[PDB]
Amino acid sequence: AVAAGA
Repeated sequence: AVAAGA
């Protein structure tokens, strides 16, 4: 699980 953002 890799999550990038805001």
